[PDB]
Amino acid sequence: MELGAGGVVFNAKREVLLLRDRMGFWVFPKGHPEPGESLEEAAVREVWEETGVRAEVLLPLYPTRYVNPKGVEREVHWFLMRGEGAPRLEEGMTGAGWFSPEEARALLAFPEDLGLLEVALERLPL
Ligand SMILES: Nc1ncnc2c1ncn2[C@@H]1O[C@H](COP(=O)(O)OP(=O)(O)OP(=O)(O)OP(=O)(O)OP(=O)(O)O)[C@@H](O)[C@H]1O
Repeated sequence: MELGAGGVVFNAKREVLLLRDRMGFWVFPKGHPEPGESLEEAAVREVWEETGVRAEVLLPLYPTRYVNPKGVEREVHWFLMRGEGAPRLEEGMTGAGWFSPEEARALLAFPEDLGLLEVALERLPL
């Protein structure tokens, strides 16, 4: 099992930050933690690296699990964050943007991420 760390980032308009990967799936930004990094610290870094968005962690969510196309099981730990700014795609990505919850529900590729979105919304401060 390979650990991952990422963020469910919202802006002041309560829109969520989504990214479209190389396989064309809309998901949340996440990546591998470096040795010595807390998962929260790694999530903030991955968000910045993959979307060019500076975010601040509000509170922890919960981990999701799945097996990627290469047969590797992943356990990604998520954090609710707040951020602003236009996104920037890093090499590999096929899309990125801010989305209303309604739009996200219609774009997110996986069930694990839909539930994550709803819980994040329940805990997002007004
Ligand atoms: N809930 C889910 N259910 C079923 N399949 C899911 C899924 N989520 C993603 N996939 C499927 O796995 C792929 C991403 O691989 P990943 O294992 O999450 O890993 P990644 O290989 O892109 O690796 P990261 O941890 O994101 O990589 P880094 O950001 O650290 O970049 P690096 O490897 O260059 O350091 C998606 O393209 C989709 O097909």
